Amino acid sequence: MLSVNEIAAEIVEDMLDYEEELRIESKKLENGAIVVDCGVNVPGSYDAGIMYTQVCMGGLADVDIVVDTINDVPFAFVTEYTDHPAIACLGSQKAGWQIKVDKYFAMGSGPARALALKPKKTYERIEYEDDADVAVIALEANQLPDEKVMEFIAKECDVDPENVYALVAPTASIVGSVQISGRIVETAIFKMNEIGYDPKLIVSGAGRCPISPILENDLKAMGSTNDSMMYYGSVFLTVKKYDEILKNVPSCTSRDYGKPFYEIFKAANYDFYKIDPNLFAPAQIAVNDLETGKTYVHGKLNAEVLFQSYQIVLE
Amino acid sequence: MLSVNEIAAEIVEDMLDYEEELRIESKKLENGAIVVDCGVNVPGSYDAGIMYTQVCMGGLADVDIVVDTINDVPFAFVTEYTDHPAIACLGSQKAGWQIKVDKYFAMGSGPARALALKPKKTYERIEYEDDADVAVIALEANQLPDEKVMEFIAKECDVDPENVYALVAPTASIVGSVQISGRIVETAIFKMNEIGYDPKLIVSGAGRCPISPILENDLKAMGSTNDSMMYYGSVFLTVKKYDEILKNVPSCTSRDYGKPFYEIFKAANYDFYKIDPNLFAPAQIAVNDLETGKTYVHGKLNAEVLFQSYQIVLE
Amino acid sequence: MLSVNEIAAEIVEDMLDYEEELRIESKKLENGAIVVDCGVNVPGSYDAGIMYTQVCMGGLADVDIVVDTINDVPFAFVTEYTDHPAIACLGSQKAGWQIKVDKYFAMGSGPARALALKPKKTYERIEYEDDADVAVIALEANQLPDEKVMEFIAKECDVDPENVYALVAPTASIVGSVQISGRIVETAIFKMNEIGYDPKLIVSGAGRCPISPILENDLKAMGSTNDSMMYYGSVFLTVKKYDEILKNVPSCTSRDYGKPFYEIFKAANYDFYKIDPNLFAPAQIAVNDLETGKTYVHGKLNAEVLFQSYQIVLE
Ligand SMILES: C[C@@H]1Nc2[nH]c(N)nc(=O)c2N[C@H]1[C@@H](C)Nc1ccc(C[C@H](O)[C@@H](O)[C@H](O)CO[C@H]2O[C@H](COP(=O)(O)O[C@H](CCC(=O)O)C(=O)O)[C@@H](O)[C@H]2O)cc1
Ligand SMILES: C[C@@H]1Nc2[nH]c(N)nc(=O)c2N[C@H]1[C@@H](C)Nc1ccc(C[C@H](O)[C@@H](O)[C@H](O)CO[C@H]2O[C@H](COP(=O)(O)O[C@H](CCC(=O)O)C(=O)O)[C@@H](O)[C@H]2O)cc1
Repeated sequence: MLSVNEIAAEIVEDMLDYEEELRIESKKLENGAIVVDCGVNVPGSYDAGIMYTQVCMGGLADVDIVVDTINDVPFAFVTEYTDHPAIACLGSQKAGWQIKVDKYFAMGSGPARALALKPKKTYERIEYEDDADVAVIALEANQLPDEKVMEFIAKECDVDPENVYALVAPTASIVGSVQISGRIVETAIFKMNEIGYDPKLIVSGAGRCPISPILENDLKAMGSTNDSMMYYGSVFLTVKKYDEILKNVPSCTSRDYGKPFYEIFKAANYDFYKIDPNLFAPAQIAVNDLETGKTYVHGKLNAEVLFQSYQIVLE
Repeated sequence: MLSVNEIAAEIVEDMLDYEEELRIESKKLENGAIVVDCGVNVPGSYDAGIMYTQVCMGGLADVDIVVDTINDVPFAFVTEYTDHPAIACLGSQKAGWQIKVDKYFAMGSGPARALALKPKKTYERIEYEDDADVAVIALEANQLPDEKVMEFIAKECDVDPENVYALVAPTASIVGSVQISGRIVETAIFKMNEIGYDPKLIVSGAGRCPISPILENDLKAMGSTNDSMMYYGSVFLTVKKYDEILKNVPSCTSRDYGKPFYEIFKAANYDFYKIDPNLFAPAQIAVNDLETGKTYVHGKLNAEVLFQSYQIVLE
Repeated sequence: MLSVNEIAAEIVEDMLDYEEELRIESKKLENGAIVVDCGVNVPGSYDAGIMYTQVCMGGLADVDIVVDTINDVPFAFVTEYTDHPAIACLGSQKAGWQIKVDKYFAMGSGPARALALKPKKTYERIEYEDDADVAVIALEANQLPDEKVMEFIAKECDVDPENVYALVAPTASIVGSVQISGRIVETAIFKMNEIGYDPKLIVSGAGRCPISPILENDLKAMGSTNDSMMYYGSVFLTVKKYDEILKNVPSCTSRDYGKPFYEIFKAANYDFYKIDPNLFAPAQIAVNDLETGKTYVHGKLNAEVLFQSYQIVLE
């Protein structure tokens, strides 16, 4: 068996060996839980962003950054791949655990989900559950979780708080930008599942996505980070059997294509968990079908919308 | 001295530490030989493909995967380089050992060739031989080798069977697609040697090549994997002295240019070793001549033919 | 505290474990100093170039090579990023120490500058000084430093010579080409400081730059390696507060821009003091302003001048 929590805990302990270089900071709370600030009160870094993404994907993906251009404008890009897409993406990376503890709110991602079974239906669908005595969660939030929050997470994962780790970064941070663009393969897998395609049929995925510039606050960053995938994210996927419904994966087949993600988020009263899950999707995909040996291409890139979302100023 | 077998053996041992993550499976045979299934009865993975390629190149190259686009369609690409091109490519990676043991047929690549001297002329031409007590071979086949096959390989390499490792994957597999596009620098070195240019004059090489989708069977896969290099493989090479003959390196100088490699394989009765070796060539090269300081560019990319070979379906 | 000398010394010790693979050769002098030849009397390699660049950047950057195309012509590129740009680029990588010992001259880069404080004004500007018992210098030179040179460097750094390391390569070598293109982020940081922008405002940078072919002598190579950045180097930067003066970062805003650098240099009778210092600058930048959340784009790519500089011969 592969344990996404045990594998990710090893990555976190490596992060902790390089705190200063990565521009992150950890603290152990009164109950023993370790909270790793990756961008709330510290800058974080590109490498912290890569490692945060690797942790979100349960250690079952390769994630790197390459610098390239869009209409000659330079950007950093995530390039990533996985041969465990259901587990890495739906069983771990998906932000499927809404954290609310009194006034503390966070979007919860990562391996801890596979112990707490959040949401239960995902684990039924992908036929995975972790078995571990350590839990690693990734929280997207503008505040660090305290003892009571970590005690709750530990309890839900059936682990002692002394064996829980949380990575934390806000949407508007370099770790935020990198880890969200690092969901490019996940966007495809998630949309495929939403339209009814069995994620257990997905063999592998590889993706590329520009990393958003950091906008002025977390609400605006929610828009630009998501627009990276929705308007400029590319995925090559391999599946056991093709289904014609897969033409509906790309974002250009959605009723809301052309709207900046910020507008979608605003219409959901700035509540991520109130957004229709059907609205998450990659810009373009190529699907290699093992059964027929064909590769079906769907979608398109849209630099014009991306540059608007990125608040680009040309001369 | 650089020992391609000792260096590659370390990579194989690393693979053995991550079998479930890599989606590979090893077995120790009754005679002690280690057979690592990288795609016959297991899926393998992109990372197993990278490591298989590294092994084929004797541990003397860098191999990685980056996701990028061709006419906006996403593909995974190999990006690779080496500063030991004659040894890594001709002395090791080249599939120069046709394995026939009774009914068992396989294409043999990798460091073990530098112990068995297969073919002998190659080692005379590159002035290299390994001296090791371990042998590592990479077999392209749709069946795993048994004790008798491994015993034969051991005997030919003058090592004990307990000191032989085999990596094995069929042409139609992700390891197959990665490792074959991972031959992009080798294709150039191989063609240069075929046209009479001394490979000892080659200082280094760097290459890029898309990774083929997996087609519906090994016969079709032989075509699409090879067409990756012939129609869309690019190599930057450095040489000590230029020769005008190098204008004939690219595939577009062949009379058979434009033919799908599948048709070439079919014409060879689906026997790789019956293919005219003059057909192996990269699409495009740049050759930096150290003597004059000039860089000569030859060849062209051909996305149109590539997409036909890849069985792309556009909307 | 991050010690650029201690971090870089670890990278050099790694190089020393792989000399034959990297095609480098070290010598331990009578006084214990270690001189690592990376391209004077040895070929060096792409990987030795990467490691030389990492050392120049004090171990505080990520540096890799990817193969890609310019107008379809294949080149190797450096892709790199850092979240310590002031220290890594100005405090370490910049070739800011002229080493003159009798008739020996070399331009010195790398971590040892942060012990010797060369030039002092830089360390005052970036508010960094290293405190280490080891010193690591990188010399761009066509001659290896002897005992007297190394003794001098050691004394300037207040370290014993048994704890000094020098990496050395000439301009016309693969390590020269890689390490110079590996200055792409640095040339932005340096130009920014030279036009009055406080480098303490710079959060991070990410850059891409083609690696020059090796030209026929060091003088030609000085031109083509510089032109890689000036005519084809791209940088994505993040800053705390953008200033409009950053429009003057790109090389195309210099009065001397337009011809390959070798032409500019020969016209100036080989005198650096007669060339606009503002020419030494990246081709194009995108600057993410954390104040406004906008990203400002300046400059342009110039493949036509690059291909002249690179002595490209098309059919
Ligand atoms: C790229 C996105 N954007 C983004 N932006 C920022 N700033 N930060 C982030 O972390 C992300 N993450 C990304 C998204 C994709 N992550 C995410 C978003 C919202 C959620 C919301 C919910 O709370 C969540 O728990 C899920 O949507 C629930 O998921 C379910 O969807 C399915 C529900 O329907 P169903 O299963 O009943 O339908 C049939 C049922 C029939 C049967 O099989 O029995 C089926 O699927 O088979 C089910 O399979 C299960 O997997 C979850 C994850
Ligand atoms: C990119 C290429 N394509 C590619 N594709 C795939 N899917 N996997 C791979 O590993 C590679 N490697 C790459 C290449 C460049 N690597 C490679 C390619 C070709 C070779 C050898 C080639 O086959 C070539 O050099 C031939 O040996 C020359 O051909 C003659 O040499 C051979 C020697 O004669 P024989 O002893 O083989 O004669 C008989 C006669 C035939 C008969 O039996 O009917 C025999 O073998 O049985 C004979 O086969 C004859 O045809 C070696 C390595």
